Amino acid sequence: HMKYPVEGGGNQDWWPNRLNLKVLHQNPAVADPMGAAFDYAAEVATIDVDALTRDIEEVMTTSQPWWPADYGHYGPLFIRMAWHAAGTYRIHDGRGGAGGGMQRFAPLNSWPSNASLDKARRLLWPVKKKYGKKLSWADLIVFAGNCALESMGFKTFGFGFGRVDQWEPDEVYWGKEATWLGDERYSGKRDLENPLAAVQMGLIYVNPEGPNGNPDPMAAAVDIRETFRRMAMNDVETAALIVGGHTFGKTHGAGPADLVGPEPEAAPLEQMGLGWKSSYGTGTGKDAITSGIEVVWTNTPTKWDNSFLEILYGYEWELTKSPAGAWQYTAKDGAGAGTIPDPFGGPGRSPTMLATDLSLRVDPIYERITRRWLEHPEELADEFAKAWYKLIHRDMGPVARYLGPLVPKQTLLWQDPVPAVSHDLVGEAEIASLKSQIRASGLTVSQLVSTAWAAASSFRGSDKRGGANGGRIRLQPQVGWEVNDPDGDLRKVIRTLEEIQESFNSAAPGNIKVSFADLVVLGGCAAIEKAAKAAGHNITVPFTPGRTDASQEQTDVESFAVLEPKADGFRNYLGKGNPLPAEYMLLDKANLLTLSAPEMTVLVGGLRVLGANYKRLPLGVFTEASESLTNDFFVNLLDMGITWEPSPADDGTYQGKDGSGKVKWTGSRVDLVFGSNSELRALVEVYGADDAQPKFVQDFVAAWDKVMNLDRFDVR
Amino acid sequence: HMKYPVEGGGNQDWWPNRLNLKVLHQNPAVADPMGAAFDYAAEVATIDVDALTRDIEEVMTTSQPWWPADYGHYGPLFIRMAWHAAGTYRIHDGRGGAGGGMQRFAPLNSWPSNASLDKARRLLWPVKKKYGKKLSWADLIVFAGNCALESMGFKTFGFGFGRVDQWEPDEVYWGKEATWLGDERYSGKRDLENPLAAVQMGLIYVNPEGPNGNPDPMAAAVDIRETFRRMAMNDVETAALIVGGHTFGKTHGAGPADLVGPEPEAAPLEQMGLGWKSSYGTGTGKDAITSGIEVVWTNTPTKWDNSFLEILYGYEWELTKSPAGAWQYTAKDGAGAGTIPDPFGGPGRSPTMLATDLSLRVDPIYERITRRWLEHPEELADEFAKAWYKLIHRDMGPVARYLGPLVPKQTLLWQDPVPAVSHDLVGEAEIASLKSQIRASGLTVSQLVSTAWAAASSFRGSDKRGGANGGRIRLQPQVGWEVNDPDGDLRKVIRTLEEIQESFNSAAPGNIKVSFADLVVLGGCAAIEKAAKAAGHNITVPFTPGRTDASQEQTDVESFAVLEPKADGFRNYLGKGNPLPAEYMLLDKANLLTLSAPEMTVLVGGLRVLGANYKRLPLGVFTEASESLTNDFFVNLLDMGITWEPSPADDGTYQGKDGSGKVKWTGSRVDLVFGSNSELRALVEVYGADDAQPKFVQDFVAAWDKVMNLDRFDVR
Ligand code: HEM
Ligand code: HEM
Ligand SMILES: OC[C@H]1O[C@H](O)[C@H](O)[C@@H](O)[C@@H]1O
Repeated sequence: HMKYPVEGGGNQDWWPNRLNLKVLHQNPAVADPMGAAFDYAAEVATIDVDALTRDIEEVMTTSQPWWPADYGHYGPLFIRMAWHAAGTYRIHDGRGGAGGGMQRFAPLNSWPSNASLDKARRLLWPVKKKYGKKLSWADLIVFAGNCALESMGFKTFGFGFGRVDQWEPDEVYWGKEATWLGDERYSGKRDLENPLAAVQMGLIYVNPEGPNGNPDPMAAAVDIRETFRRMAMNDVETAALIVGGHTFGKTHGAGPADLVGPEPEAAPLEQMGLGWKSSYGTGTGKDAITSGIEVVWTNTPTKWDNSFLEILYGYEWELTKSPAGAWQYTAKDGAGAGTIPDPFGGPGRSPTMLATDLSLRVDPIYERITRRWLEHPEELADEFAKAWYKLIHRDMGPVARYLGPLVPKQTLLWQDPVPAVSHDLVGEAEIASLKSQIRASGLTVSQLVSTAWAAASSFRGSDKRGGANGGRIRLQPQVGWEVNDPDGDLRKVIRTLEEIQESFNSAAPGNIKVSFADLVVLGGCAAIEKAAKAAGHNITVPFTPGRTDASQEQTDVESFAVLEPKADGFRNYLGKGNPLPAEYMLLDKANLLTLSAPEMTVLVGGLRVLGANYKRLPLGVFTEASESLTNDFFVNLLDMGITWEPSPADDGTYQGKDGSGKVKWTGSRVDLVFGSNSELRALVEVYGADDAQPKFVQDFVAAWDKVMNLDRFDVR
Repeated sequence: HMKYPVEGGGNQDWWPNRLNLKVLHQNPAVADPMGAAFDYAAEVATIDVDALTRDIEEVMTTSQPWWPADYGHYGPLFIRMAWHAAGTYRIHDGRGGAGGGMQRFAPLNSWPSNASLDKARRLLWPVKKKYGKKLSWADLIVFAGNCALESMGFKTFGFGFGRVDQWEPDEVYWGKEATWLGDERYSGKRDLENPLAAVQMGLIYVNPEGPNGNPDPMAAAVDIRETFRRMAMNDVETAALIVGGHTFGKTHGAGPADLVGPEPEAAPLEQMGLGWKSSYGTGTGKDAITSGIEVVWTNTPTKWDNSFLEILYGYEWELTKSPAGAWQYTAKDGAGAGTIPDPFGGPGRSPTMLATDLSLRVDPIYERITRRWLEHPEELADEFAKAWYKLIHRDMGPVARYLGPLVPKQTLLWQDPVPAVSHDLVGEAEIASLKSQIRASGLTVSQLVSTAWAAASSFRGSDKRGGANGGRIRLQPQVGWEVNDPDGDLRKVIRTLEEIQESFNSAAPGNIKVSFADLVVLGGCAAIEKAAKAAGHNITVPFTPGRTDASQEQTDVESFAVLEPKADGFRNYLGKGNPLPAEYMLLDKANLLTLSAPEMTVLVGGLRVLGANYKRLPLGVFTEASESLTNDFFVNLLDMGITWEPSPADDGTYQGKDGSGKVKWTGSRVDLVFGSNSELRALVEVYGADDAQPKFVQDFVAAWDKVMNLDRFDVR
């Protein structure tokens, strides 16, 4: 049954797997109530942090009747809240994470693992109310967690504000399963489907009752190890994170799970966007039901100390069931009876642990890490500080974006740092001079453009890693990436740009210097200025200097792995192992570059004729002109005098012939989608009209400049 | 199975009937390749119309191998094209129509009834190519049809350019049926579901083989009568349209319908956005297969004459079947054998008609109209001209919008015309003076604001009918509309404004005058300036004079019926017979006002406290203040100190109580959705913060001013 648009119906219902260009217009300006002048960086730098901290530290100790506070302190709940907000991150595509406060929107707000955090978010309204424009929910949600930690005795490594709120949810592939807590994502031995980073649909990392509900610690550890790995956490960081978290607070499963109402997005209006309404007892506090598990890890649930580990090794564990029928461990032979305080004044309870908590003692690598901390709790405190910090800042992008008086100076490898400007910067005259020098270097328009795109286009906008700043194109791994093709030139191109760097720098007027990283981008710009004149157009391509050159030591090769493009329609590259065909991988790539459909479109057309393609293949190259910047791609794409068919050599390519029956052009799926898809073709008709050529060049230059500048938060 | 976003997956899949705010951000700026400076009106006024016309005439006579031209002329095909582009229009919501050139996007590009028009659109590319930015496809598609008519000997009444192209499809409820050509839309005797205007899913009006494939002319007529009626056509207009159209061209069904490939949106990339590829013979021209019916109405298929009616009455008709097995009539006893020319040089054929063509002779009302024109073909010509003109211009809005040197001066009733400015206009000092006079009039902030909103908010953005210009609030039917509530005041308000109109006008300085229509809007603005100070805020509400006062003679009461709000969340009105609950009807209304979510939101929260509601009901009115302009609505909507439940008196309302158990607020679905829905609540938190109040006022004014000015194409 097709439905009203206002109820969700549309063209996706008629052609289930059509290309959805709505990924190229998420969070549109028109749905943003702040208006165009709004600059959060400027707002949030007026915020009195101290007052905010204290305003938060009051909300924590001021219980509220509609969700009373465990042990008269919401801190632990907030820590969980923040950990869940940041804990959706995954390294494969850099999406998830706390960076856009997405936990307040669907689907995340209604994930089973985020049960009860609806009420946690609500409790902070009085803080938001007070601070308004100057404080994003995104910053608030994780700052609350960081304040909770400090409040209850744990001194963190620091904090950074900057996270800009958005107004419609970021749409993200979370898995194929159409049922909450479902599993259709493993294959082979236990290989987790790429790009997911959770073991079941609706969870953060793993199942707290062990794999598929099976409470075997040893196995659970394999799931922990691997999911946490896919959120950028190695064994140490992972163990630090779990013990540190579970040093505070408790689970909730005081009665049957079937007396819990529907999730927020499916709840009735009177609940005011809150869900999971419990008819068991008071439904809250004492009778709270969040996970279904009823554990309290430590006997100091609102203080920081070594209790968690002391208790983990200090007892022997056996399987039991919570009052809701979920697995958990409690201590053998009624040991530690009544040593654990009740959240609301009741009598004491026995020690308890999750299945997954036992993983930290049973798994041999984790045993070794946690035993060590059993006797050296200060190594724990330190490791938890670093990993917590990393956790809630992983998607913040370059350091430049980190704001506030709580940001520490120290450089961290995982931030993919770049050096500070150490010299003066090239002015107009030196830029102009350097462009000439590059044009005479003997490097072709194709080489220069390819190399510039290679480096800059490594940026992804999800976690804002990658980009041309750093000059990492010449380091491992970027330099040896198939798509960047070391077997092609590249090394020839690098060498030549290093020679020009040194020459300019040896003869520089006084104290101006230029980085390698700036020259790579500058080369492309020059090359494009050259191809503009070759097409009888005179323009200057804008260029913003400032990039600095990282070194191999300051570049984590392993972490850079996830940015290797396994596909890039802008160079007609298509590797193996992509989850959908080429036209969809093109769009997702455009998404990751923050590009709009117009922008995506101009770049493809421009890039092709400039000779940007992988191995310089002829695919898409609809021009007779050599390294000239024309709209030829478009004009030829709309030539009905040409007839397209799959290549006989059935290889994902197409042959376009004329009246004479001779192949005239070749193209791939990525090329032809622009003339097939009715929305994209519309755009091609703008850029392929007879009056279109100046506009094509202008917009192409603007889009190119946009990609070059993507990671340049240092000047914004 | 949940899918990747880029393949269509999203939150709609998890909660099938959730509120889709994407109706309030259609055709976003970021996906428009023209840029912000683009002004079609200024582009299209540079177009040389004569050259365009000749450029189009050349395309019509220049056949192309991939779809050769019937009788060496594409005119008829373009007429059909244009008629289908305009012929999706429906009066109930004023959506469909030619105004946004939506035929080139999904779903319309792939409707069955639009089969072959993919190729018809493609033929015009050379025209668009040449004209570029100065000509929308929207204007081109219908203009082509208009040029085809003139070219083949029919002088039309005129034409207006102005249709601005869009870049993503307008999403519109076309019916519930999940199958092409399906029928789940009739009930009772044969009541067609509101708001549809076609008998089956994917058709324009009716089935050319008669109701549900049953070739009974008498019955078909009932469908024709009523579908055409719902596209604003009476019996005369309707018969004129059919005979006029079918004077030209032919149908296509030369072989089996199962040898026709999939529709455009489901076709493979190599077809370049074309569909219905036919393996029957050459697949085109002689072997063309469009509808499956093989009729050629007249023996002069590329000239305008009275052949159609001469043939209809000149013969006796019997059932037969096209080579593809569809129903049609041909002439009895081998009469007129070989008198009808073949589209590609073949031997002649017998006379033929559609089932729905025979309706025009069999139905008694149609028989009377068409018999008359059998002998008076000039009455036909005249009627066809007026009805065609109306057809392709119905959604163009106020006359101001109509551009180009081919627009005739003559006023038409169906355009809901307003008079020309006949006097000078009030300047700053008379505006300011008139505001004070209104403030002293003894009319309350509630009355003034209600009335303004009542008139202005009659605008729907789909066909751009309605609005405050015309001053039709005081005329039938707008004055006697339940929601406008004549039983309320209104008449008191009108009278008082007419008095102030005359007073100012009798004492005007020289030759300045003010219309009633301007005062209604000016009132509301004053009222709001008043409530701004009452809330300790000093602002001037912008106001744009120029509206003129229509009369009852110049106001088609019947046609204004479809604009009666059957719901309006902005005044908490909710009539009966709406298709979905109140919160959805709110959004759809916001869509019709061209409002964004931020805009919709500020208005509701402003309007409530100003006392805008239907019967001044207390619902939503979350303020202690009387006719004051505060954000109170928001602040109170986010008070957790209040607990909401349905009203015991189960009447679609809600009671919100405090700690004391006493009802403190009441609200409806429309009110509470703003605190339930996670996206809307996010907006509410902007406007409820402590720093929010200035911004609330500013944006509220901007949004109010935007609704006042909706129909003011006379100043844009
Ligand atoms: C193996 C990884 C983890 C698993 C399987 C896990 C599972 C859980 C579960 C099921 C709950 C109970 C939710 C409820 O029903 O109330 C919980 C609570 C909690 N978690 Fe974890 N968690 C993990 C890691 C973490 C991490 C990394 C942190 C933070 C660094 C953390 C901090 C907390 C805190 C403070 C609570 C207490 C909630 C309250 O006081 O109301 N957990 N965890
Ligand atoms: C009772 C309402 C109508 C019905 C049932 C109807 C049906 C049809 C059908 C089914 C075709 C076959 C398309 C093909 O096989 O190529 C056709 C052709 C055509 N129709 Fe109508 N139509 C209606 C109203 C109109 C109107 C209002 C016009 C415009 C005034 C019109 C103009 C045309 C023209 C010009 C063609 C010939 C196209 C060509 O030569 O390729 N029709 N009609
Ligand atoms: O960012 C680093 C680069 O620029 C600096 O100005 C140095 O002089 C140069 O040696 C270095 O390669």
